[PDB]
Amino acid sequence: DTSSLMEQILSNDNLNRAYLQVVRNKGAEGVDGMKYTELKEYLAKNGEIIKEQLRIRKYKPQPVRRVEIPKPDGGVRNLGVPTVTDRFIQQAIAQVLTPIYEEQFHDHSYGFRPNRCAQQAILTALDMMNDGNDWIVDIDLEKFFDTVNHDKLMTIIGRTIKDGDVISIVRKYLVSGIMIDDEYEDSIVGTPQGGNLSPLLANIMLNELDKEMEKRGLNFVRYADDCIIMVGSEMSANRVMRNISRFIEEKLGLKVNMTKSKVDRPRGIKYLGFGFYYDTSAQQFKAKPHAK
Amino acid sequence: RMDTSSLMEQILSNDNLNRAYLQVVRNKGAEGVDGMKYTELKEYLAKNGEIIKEQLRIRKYKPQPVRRVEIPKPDGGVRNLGVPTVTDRFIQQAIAQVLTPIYEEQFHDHSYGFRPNRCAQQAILTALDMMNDGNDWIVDIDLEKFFDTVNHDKLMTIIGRTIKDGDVISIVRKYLVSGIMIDDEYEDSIVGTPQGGNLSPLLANIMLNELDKEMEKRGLNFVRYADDCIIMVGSEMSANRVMRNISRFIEEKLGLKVNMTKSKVDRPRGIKYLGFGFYYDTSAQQFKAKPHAK
Ligand SMILES: [K+]
Ligand SMILES: [K+]
Repeated sequence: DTSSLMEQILSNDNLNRAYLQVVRNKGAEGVDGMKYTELKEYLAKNGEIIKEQLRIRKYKPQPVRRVEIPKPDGGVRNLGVPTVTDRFIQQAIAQVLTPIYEEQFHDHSYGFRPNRCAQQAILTALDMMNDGNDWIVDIDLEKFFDTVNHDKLMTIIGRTIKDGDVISIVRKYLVSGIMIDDEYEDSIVGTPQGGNLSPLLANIMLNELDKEMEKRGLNFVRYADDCIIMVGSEMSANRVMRNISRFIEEKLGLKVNMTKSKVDRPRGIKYLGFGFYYDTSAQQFKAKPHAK
Repeated sequence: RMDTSSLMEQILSNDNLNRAYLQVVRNKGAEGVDGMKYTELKEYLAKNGEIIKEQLRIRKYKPQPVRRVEIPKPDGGVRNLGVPTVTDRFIQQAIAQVLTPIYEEQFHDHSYGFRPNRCAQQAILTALDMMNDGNDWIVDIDLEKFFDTVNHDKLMTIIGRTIKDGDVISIVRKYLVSGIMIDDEYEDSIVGTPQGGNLSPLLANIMLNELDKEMEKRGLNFVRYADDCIIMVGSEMSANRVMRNISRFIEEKLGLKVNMTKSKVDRPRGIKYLGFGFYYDTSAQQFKAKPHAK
């Protein structure tokens, strides 16, 4: 029964934990200019007003603040920073939804999940490669929150979450522009900015991909919207590339960049900041940070 | 549940030995001093497996010395490995398969090295949370290499508190003398199967678990990966106190060796740990980590 989750989200126990986490996470200000050091006093004054607005679906998230971060290669990393109030509410929601979805998620999904990290994905993939599955299908997706259809995503979420008050606020956060901090691509470890709820939502939809791959008996790892599939031959890899790309676009409504997607051997793959090499003493593929 | 006074027969069971064989073949690796390739182990065991089992039962099995192997590091320089023969990797794995589940239930949640489903990045994440809670004076004790310095009697005494099977104690001690060691390629940010590590890292964790318990008793915030520990403290004064107290415990109680010149108290930006450095992200107002220059 998921029809009455809002009061769990709004319980004093859950909100106190969310507050403490958000202040621990610090982070830049959102569009309202409020610093994380101001949240305590703000909630002392306005917390009951905010809870009331959420209960009646009259709370309006602020748009995320768009920040551009220079990349080492001359590109730009885009971040969407929620206000600290919205980080708090997002964290409160995620604390309740995370345990629900942890029961559904696949063991080879590693991104933005409790006690999981990029290095675990790498080690799982290496074990598959060293078992002979060293033709890699590297499907490149356009940014999840730039391309996902909100109606499709909310429909998937609603298969589990029956509480319409929670559905309503989650949709409003999609509209506000929440997104995935991709600094892990540069081998960075640490708290993502603006990531209390968006990565979970992406994992809910991409769990459908995990289930399709599992139905096909495929060897894969996934970290948010970045998946690699380990296959035993070039011919099979090309078939997998075609079949899974079609599934992603047709069933999930996401966009595959076919130019950036490729079939290659491990030495050609860059994944989660790592490259791969064959250790000729161990007789094993291994991984290490790729040049940036 | 197994009986810790009667573990040798569990180690030597068909099921355990088949699993150990499978894992050693999956791990591949270089040959030891006998020149035996991992693909030759099965035929060797078809002929000699029952002989080896019987030798182990009477404490007459003789481990071969590890082979010293020098290989390139990806970024320059050389890494030195001590490679057991594939037979010894097999027996080591068979022992470890029985000891690991016992010790996994004793170990501390902030120990991350050479343990199932754990990795260096988890240690980094835990440390970053401690740093960002204000514990940004880092006690960085540098230990000389564990297997170059550990006192065998002290180690076997600790093991024997749990493992009451004298035949297991006997073979573990012989593997110490054979030169088993810890592949340190994680220091270069490498992820993948270590060489020569089926038993040695577990033994190091058994001893260093004594340190973890002491640090936990003292309420300290730490992470540890094999013999590489950092401790996160709230002030320089407290860090100097922790440095003094914990270094003394390591040397006096565990008999390990601190390197005076390389142990220090520093802030995160001066720490290199498991291939990572630490930095202050000005936008996030937080410490984060990324691979340090190699
Ligand atoms: K990919
Ligand atoms: K250290």
